[PDB]
Amino acid sequence: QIVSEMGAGWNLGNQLEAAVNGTPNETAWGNPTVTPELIKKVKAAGFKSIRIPVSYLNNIGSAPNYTINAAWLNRIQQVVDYAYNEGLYVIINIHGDGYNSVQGGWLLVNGGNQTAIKEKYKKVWQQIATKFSNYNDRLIFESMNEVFDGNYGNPNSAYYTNLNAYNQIFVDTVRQTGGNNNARWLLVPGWNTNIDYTVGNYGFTLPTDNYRSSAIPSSQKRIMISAHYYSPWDFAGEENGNITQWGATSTNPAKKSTWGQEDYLESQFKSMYDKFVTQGYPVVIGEFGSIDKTSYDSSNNVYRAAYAKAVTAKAKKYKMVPVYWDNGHNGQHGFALFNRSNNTVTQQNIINAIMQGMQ
Ligand SMILES: OC[C@H]1O[C@@H](O[C@H]2[C@@H](OC[C@H]3O[C@@H](O[C@H]4[C@H](O)[C@@H](O)[C@H](O)O[C@@H]4CO)[C@H](O)[C@@H](O)[C@@H]3O[C@@H]3O[C@H](CO[C@H]4OC[C@@H](O)[C@H](O)[C@H]4O)[C@@H](O[C@@H]4O[C@H](CO)[C@@H](O)[C@H](O)[C@H]4O)[C@H](O)[C@H]3O)OC[C@@H](O)[C@@H]2O)[C@H](O)[C@@H](O)[C@H]1O
Repeated sequence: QIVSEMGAGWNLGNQLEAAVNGTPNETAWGNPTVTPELIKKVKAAGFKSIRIPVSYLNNIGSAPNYTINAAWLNRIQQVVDYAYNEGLYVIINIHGDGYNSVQGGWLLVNGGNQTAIKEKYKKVWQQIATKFSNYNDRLIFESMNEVFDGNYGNPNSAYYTNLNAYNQIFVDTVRQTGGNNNARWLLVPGWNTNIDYTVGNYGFTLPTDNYRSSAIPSSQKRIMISAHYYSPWDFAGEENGNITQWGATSTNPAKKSTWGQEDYLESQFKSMYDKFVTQGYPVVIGEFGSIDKTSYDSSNNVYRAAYAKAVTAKAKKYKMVPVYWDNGHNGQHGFALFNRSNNTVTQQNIINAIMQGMQ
């Protein structure tokens, strides 16, 4: 399967998506410039795929051409090479651009100018796809990252239609730049990469792949579905010491998460299997992880490893690819498993839990 070959994934987080004042800058969010030795270390840890968040933002020139700074494409291509030349699977996306909350963000489903958004998106993907056209199947394009209106409840149907439109433009645009783009795996999310809003009857539609092999048609899918998983937020993302433990081995009610335990995890990943995996769409859990709370509770890393084990093992069970969110921050509320400055492992137990989960 594509899924077994991809094994477990690691995110090169807070690098090529990092941006200040709208301008992408891989050193702007506390990490050093990426070097090939980092990617060699991650591979050595057991990871077989790397996900590479990339932001474009002000590196995109004006209309009507929306030309991407040559030096930026050349940088992205160097970083992708670090992974690709190591025999890994590599995912590149459009990351910061899709966020209302990121300065310079423009790929907004709540935008009034959709015809303008879609034209910029098409032209941007055209250039990225042209740049990467000779790379093989180990290079995956991910259409966008977490795309929504900034609101956490029920998705607006008209807005979901916009998101669906971007997925479709992405697919057809990439296919039309031709081999190896005509054949390569393309990864697409639903609403806010949220499982419930992606599997439920909220508006998600699968993109057609009509421009692929148009003269010798179809019909085997070269599309994957994205979702991210950080539930329960109280344990995995809330930046305070209220909730520091998780799962069946925790027996401390004052500190244990109040939802999203093992039962919930099962039913969530079960729904992605039922809706997509069984239909021939691989599924990539493109981000998962829990923030460092050892500054509040000296037992927290036990539960960070337990959480990562459970998440990885459940994905393995349902034939989806688990990809760890590492933002390089070793510290309070950090996600890092490596020190990128000294190229050393900082969370061996969590890496161990991932590899155990992948068995
Ligand atoms: O214009 C950018 C804009 O971003 C706004 O927030 C949006 C932005 O969040 C960035 C964060 O992403 C997290 O990963 C997420 C991932 O992208 C998603 O795909 C995933 O699904 O969710 C993930 C989890 O949330 C990532 O983990 C965060 O780390 C990142 O936050 C940024 O962190 C950096 C680095 O800070 C840390 O390391 C260095 C330490 O010094 C620091 O104390 C640590 O916390 C921040 O960079 C720092 O910026 C400060 C102040 O500006 C500078 O002084 C300093 O030089 C620099 O290191 C950065 O500010 C912070 O945002 O994208 C995702 C979207 O959800 C968010 O809404 C912010 O609200 C804006 O202020 C602005 O930064």
